[PDB]
Amino acid sequence: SVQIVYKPVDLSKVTSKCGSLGNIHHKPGGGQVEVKSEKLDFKDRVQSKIGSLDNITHVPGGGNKKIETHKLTFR
Amino acid sequence: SVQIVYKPVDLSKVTSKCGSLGNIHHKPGGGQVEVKSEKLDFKDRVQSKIGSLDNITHVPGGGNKKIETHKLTFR
Amino acid sequence: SVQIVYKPVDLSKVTSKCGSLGNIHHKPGGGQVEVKSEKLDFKDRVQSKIGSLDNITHVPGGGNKKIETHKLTFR
Amino acid sequence: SVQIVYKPVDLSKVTSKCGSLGNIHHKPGGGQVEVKSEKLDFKDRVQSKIGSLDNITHVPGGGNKKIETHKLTFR
Amino acid sequence: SVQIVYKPVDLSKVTSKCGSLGNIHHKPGGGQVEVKSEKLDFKDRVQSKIGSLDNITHVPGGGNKKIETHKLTFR
Amino acid sequence: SVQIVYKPVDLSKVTSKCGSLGNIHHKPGGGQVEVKSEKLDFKDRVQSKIGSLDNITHVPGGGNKKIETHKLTFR
Repeated sequence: SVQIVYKPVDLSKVTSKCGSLGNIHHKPGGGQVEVKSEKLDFKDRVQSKIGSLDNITHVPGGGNKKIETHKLTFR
Repeated sequence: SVQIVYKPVDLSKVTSKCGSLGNIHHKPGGGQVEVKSEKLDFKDRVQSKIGSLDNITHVPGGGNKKIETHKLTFR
Repeated sequence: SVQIVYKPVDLSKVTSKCGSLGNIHHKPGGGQVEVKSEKLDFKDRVQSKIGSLDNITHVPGGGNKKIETHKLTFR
Repeated sequence: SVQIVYKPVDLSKVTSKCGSLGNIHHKPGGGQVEVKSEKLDFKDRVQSKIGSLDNITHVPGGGNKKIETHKLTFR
Repeated sequence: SVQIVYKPVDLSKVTSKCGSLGNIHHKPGGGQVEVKSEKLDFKDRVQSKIGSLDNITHVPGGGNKKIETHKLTFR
Repeated sequence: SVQIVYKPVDLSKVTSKCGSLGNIHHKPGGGQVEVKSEKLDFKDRVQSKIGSLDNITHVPGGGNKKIETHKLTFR
């Protein structure tokens, strides 16, 4: 016969104390951006992004993270 | 017979105290950016990004992390 | 017969104390950037990035990390 | 006795032919101008000019000039 | 006795031929102007000009000028 | 007795030929201008100019000039 028991236990803790979080400034692209193009030939797909794109300001009050995974394997 | 028992335990602490978090400045691309293009030929796909793109300011008030993983394996 | 038992225990601590975290300045690309191109021929795929791209300012208030993994294996 | 006679004669010419005059561009102050002031004390008169001021474009189709002056003087 | 004669003669000419005059562009202050002021103390007269002021575009079709002066003096 | 006579004659010519006058570009202050001032004390008169001021584009189609003066003097 074959018998398998899988009962792991977690009592661990992820935590943080912050008195105050703030005064955050993100100013992407505050300068002059200039793009001059003449007589350009494109013979396939073109993807273009100009200016201030995809910029992120992420300020979670805690932002703590726990990743837990189990991958029982048998033959 | 085959018998397998799996019961590991975690009780650990991941922690920080922060009295204040702040006064953070990110200013990507505050200068002049100038692109001048003439008589260019492109014969396959073009991806172009100009200016201040994909910049991140990430300021989690704790930002502490636990990873735990289990990969019990048998033959 | 075959018998396997796995029951380890963890009670560790990862910690740090911060009075204040701050006054952080990141100014990538604050200067003049200039790109002049003439008569260029491209016969395959082109990826172009100009200016201030992908810059990161990461300021976790704690930023402590615990990595734990278990890979019990048998033959 | 005293006798004085003043009879100069003038037949001069100041002239130009212009086939066309044009395609003139004046773009003063096309860039970013930024002034930040804090905690300043002024105890006498202030004159302040900020931006694009007093700029001239002057395009007279001939613009030719004659100055002539006569100053007969005696003792 | 005293005798004075003042009879100067002028047949001189200031003239110009222009086929066409035009296509003149004056764009003062086309960029961003920013003025931030805090806690300023002024204890006398203040004169302030901000933006695009006193700019001139002068395009006379001829604009030719003749200045003539006479200043007979005796003692 | 005293006798004075002044009768000079002038027939001079100042001239120029222009096929076309044009394609003139003046772009003063096209770049970024920044002025940060803190805690300044002024105890006398202040004159301030910031940006693109007093710029001149002068394009006379002929622009020829003759200055003539006569100053008969006696003792």
